[PDB]
Amino acid sequence: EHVILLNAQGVPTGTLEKYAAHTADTRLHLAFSSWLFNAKGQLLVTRRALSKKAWPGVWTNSVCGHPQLGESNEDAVIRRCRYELGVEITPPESIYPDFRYRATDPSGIVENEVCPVFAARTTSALQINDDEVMDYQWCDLADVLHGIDATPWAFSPWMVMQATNREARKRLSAFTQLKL
Amino acid sequence: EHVILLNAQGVPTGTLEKYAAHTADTRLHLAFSSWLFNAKGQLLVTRRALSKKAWPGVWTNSVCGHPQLGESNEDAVIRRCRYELGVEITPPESIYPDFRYRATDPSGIVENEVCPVFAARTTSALQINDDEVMDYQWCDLADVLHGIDATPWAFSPWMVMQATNREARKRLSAFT
Ligand SMILES: CC(CO)CCOP(=O)(O)OP(=O)(O)O
Ligand SMILES: CC(CO)CCOP(=O)(O)OP(=O)(O)O
Ligand SMILES: [Mg+2]
Ligand SMILES: [Mg+2]
Ligand SMILES: [Mn+2]
Ligand SMILES: [Mn+2]
Repeated sequence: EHVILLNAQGVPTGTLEKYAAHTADTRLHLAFSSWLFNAKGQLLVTRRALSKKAWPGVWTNSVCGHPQLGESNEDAVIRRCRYELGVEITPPESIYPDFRYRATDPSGIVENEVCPVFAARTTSALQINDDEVMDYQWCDLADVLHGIDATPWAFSPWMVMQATNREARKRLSAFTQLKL
Repeated sequence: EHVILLNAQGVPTGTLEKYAAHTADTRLHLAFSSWLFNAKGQLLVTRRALSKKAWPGVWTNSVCGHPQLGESNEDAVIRRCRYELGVEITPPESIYPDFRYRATDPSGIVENEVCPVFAARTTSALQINDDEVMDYQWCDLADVLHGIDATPWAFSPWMVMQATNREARKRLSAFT
């Protein structure tokens, strides 16, 4: 697997082996983040596996990943949901296309990404991959938004940044409607 | 180090080496929980190191541990406070003496404990043992309770149980 490197403007310049890429001095590269809701309108919260190189053991939003060469941001979402969670989804909606973030993890691994955010509905049961996800929970968004406000340090920094974006947050809110 | 095996009543009946004691089938044993506050009244919340056998990388209250045979609960707390956080404290005070719980962690490791709960104030600076703590946060009890109330799954199950016990939350709300 690789990542797509980008420059100052978000323009691709090439690719880089995923592992090799994410270090204490990660260069800019393409990524996605997705927030997934069940028919009931509940938000799927997940917990990164202890084996993840960056932010292991950390609670976060439904699924994050890296688009590969040839792939569309949305295909990546569909792929990753399947690989990490075994789940089928409705077409991802773009809810924060300009999100970009740089951050260091507890052991000093750096993420540095152009990371558009999406939301979608799950259309199948979960088949959790425990090489990627160690725990999960179906919640009401409002509870999750209340948790992030009370103790933001208990969750991934990107989960918090995206959730407090007013425009992304309202899109999240629209997905809490029950859909049959 | 060891844990103290307890029968139906909390009577010690023997010991086990500590690592060997926590499994998918952990037997009932003795433990403590402890909530540490600083002079300003902030609660210290910690994150267990990824190497802990049970609940690695999980957010929980300040210090937790296993008294040895013939060791006072109060001494165990003081001992583990020195050991995991290099911190000196005021005499630990009881906040939930009859708490007991069994639970299972995401990898299937179980804690099964008689675990009386205490509180104290630190009298010196932290000096972290990264064998035990991987992260930590000084914060206001009320926000922590808000988070516990909103997203309990983001915290250790015994922390959640303790802070949702009416009497315990009362006494925790007094150290500030
Ligand atoms: C960590 C972010 C922040 O969006 C994106 C990367 O998600 P990862 O899950 O870490 O990526 P990958 O699934 O490729 O391991
Ligand atoms: C006692 C609980 C629940 O409070 C968990 C056990 O405490 P640990 O911290 O895991 O024990 P120790 O520090 O001795 O490894
Ligand atoms: Mg991922
Ligand atoms: Mg401990
Ligand atoms: Mn990345
Ligand atoms: Mn134990």
